[PDB]
Amino acid sequence: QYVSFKAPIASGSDGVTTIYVRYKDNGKVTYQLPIIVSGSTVNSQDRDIHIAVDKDTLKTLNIERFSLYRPELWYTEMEEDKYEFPETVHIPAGSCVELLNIDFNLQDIDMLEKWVLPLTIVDDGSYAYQKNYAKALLKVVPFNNYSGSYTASSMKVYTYINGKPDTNARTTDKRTGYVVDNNSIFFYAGLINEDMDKDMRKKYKINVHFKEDGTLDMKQDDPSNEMEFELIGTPTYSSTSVMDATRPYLERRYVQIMFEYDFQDFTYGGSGTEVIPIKYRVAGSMTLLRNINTQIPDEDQQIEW
Amino acid sequence: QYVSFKAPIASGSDGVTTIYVRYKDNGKVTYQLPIIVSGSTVNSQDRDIHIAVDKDTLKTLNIERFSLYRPELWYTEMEEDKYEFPETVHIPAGSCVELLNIDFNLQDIDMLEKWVLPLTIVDDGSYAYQKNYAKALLKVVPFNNYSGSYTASSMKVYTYINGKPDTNARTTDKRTGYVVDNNSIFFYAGLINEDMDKDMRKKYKINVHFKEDGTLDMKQDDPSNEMEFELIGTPTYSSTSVMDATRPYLERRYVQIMFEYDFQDFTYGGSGTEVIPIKYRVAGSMTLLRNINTQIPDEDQQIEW
Repeated sequence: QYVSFKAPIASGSDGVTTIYVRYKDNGKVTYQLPIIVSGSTVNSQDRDIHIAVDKDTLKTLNIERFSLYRPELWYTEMEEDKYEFPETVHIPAGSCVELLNIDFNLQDIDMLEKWVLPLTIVDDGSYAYQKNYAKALLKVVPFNNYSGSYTASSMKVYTYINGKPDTNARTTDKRTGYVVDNNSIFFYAGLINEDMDKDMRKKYKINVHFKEDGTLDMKQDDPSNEMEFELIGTPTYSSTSVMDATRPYLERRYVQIMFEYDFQDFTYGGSGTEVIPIKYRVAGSMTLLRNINTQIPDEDQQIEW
Repeated sequence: QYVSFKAPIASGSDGVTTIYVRYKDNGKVTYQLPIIVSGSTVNSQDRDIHIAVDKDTLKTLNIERFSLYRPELWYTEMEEDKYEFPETVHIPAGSCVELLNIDFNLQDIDMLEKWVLPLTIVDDGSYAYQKNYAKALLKVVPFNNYSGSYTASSMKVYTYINGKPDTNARTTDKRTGYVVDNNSIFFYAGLINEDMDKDMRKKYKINVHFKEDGTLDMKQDDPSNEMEFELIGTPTYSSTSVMDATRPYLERRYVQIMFEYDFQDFTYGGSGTEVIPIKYRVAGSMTLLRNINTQIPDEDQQIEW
């Protein structure tokens, strides 16, 4: 008999399982990860299963998938102050499933990092035991009603040429809005590469807060505003929902944000080099879609990621 | 635009939607029924939707499906003391889904009846309105960890012939265990028809209580014990769970009950006729299966009915 974890979905291309947790009140939220005892026979042993954080597996993955020369793409071990779970789970004889309640404290989580909580089963509760251990690499993705991958086809980015925005504009197909708290997220300015050197990419964060009246606050995260961020006008948002025609139960929820700002990219030359800043005017809208199975009433479970 | 209810599953053969609600603490439980605004366009109206219990639709169904001459098969309108829900639900412009919180008080519910809560939308919140109204016929089926359809192929029923049980035994493929409370259910004795005249069928109820130590209490419900129920030995039960081989996430939970008793059928001649009772010895076991999707952590949502 083999004891293992069962996340809601299969692990991705490299071995990481993405889990979605809602940022709620002061950001404390619980995630329940099933521990399963698989076998042809009925589990006939009382099993005290031991779980431990596995520093090493994560490092190995990073090297294998991204190499030593691309640390900017590496996963980062979740901080000890951000989670708790019991070291031992008890599965009585006659049972074969029990839940590992992982309790997260997401307050002030910095989603610049791709956080991963690596869990390994260091003892499956069976007699003797000393071969090959069950693992779970949880990529924890907090979310609120305003986070995820925004379609960005209507966002235009103009280069300042001779002190005025050029007539030609660049665009990309999507931008990621990361959670800050229950009703705030952040994006990286303009078309800044979301996988760029971390020390520099953090400098281009734009915090966005959704207000009750349908207006956004948008402000650079960097207190010294090195990117010279400058909001133009008053940014706006709208939330709308319709049912799909084909899947009558499917609710499609749209959050569209409208904005216009200036900023400068001053890190395009690489780390530790001072370069002439390239100023950009960013203008248009982005829209986030959220697909919901109405047949399910629970607000978290109903989302189809 | 059309406003309607969306239960988790489609309605059955006749127009009734079965919903499963867990009997919990003192039996108070909430069921959330989605109200959906379907359309090609975005809902542009603030809508105050009115819901009302619909006595007439239910009566019509009973006649259509079972006829006036088979009232024993009729659905029965749920009692007003057993449920509450708000008469009005508000769906703001820009939204298209909102939940009708139906709050049930299941304490002392008598599951001899096939309870149905008939809901109709008497006003969809749109302008004017006076044609053809949205309806929902909820067959409310309480459940605990021990209720449902037990496989009964190992339950033998012997007829007393000349004061001793015969060597030949009769069997059926299944028997229904109905909820009484969080850890008690009832069955109808032996092979008594579960769709028989109600006034008589109630007399054959056997209450079954699951104790912490793996023994059952089994006692006739009828205080005067007209069926002359008599427990033989001490009935037992066992609960077991394994994972399916084909669907690795599927947990199969079995509750097997073992028992032996005597009783008499004294109503086989029809209503208001006194007949010679036919005594039966019932002996063997029944087993209830409960299929669980482990990938889902919520105890109610995870069941596959």
